[PDB]
Amino acid sequence: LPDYVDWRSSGAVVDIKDQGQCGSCWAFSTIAAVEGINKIATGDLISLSEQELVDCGRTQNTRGCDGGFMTDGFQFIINNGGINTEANYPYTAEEGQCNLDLQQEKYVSIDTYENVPYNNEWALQTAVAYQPVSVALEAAGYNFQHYSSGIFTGPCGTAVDHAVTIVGYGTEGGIDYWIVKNSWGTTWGEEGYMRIQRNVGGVGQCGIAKKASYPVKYYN
Repeated sequence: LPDYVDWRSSGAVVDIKDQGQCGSCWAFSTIAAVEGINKIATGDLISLSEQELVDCGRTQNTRGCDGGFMTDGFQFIINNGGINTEANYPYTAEEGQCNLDLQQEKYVSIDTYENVPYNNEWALQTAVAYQPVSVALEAAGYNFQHYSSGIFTGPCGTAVDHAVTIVGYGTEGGIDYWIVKNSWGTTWGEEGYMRIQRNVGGVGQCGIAKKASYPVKYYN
């Protein structure tokens, strides 16, 4: 595999967003992954609708601002036959009624989605070498929350309480890292991103390798 991957450098990453006062992180992670594979397969970067997932992708497990699962995000897009744009169905950071007309406007679609084999950074690296990957990690700790620069090495737990998107990886000073796109806006971390330690084994740093998945498009 390549020694360095950065999906931002090839225009497969939309500018950093902010989920605000809403636990919709699962939706931002879904969308950032979908945005990435669309660019990769079609050559066009389109910013897509998190609100649509919040409002229209409710399941038994996925509940708008009260948390959810990227797998439910991908399923909704598959089942719906696509997703509308950010501009057409803008983000409000509150759970609203599903706008059926906007739900019927489909600008980007995916064919399927896949789970990365759990607790396998090598398999995660393989997936990331090909596209951005949706992951969940433990982001509630003081240090994760106040991260502003460098490579994050903890401390953190391993409960997957917050979804983000891996948009790359590399090495600096002999330390391997993942590049993580967060949805806490540009004032957190390295203008919204975090470099977090890679190749630590097991569940990955802050449990990053526990619940990884990515959307699939058959044709390039």
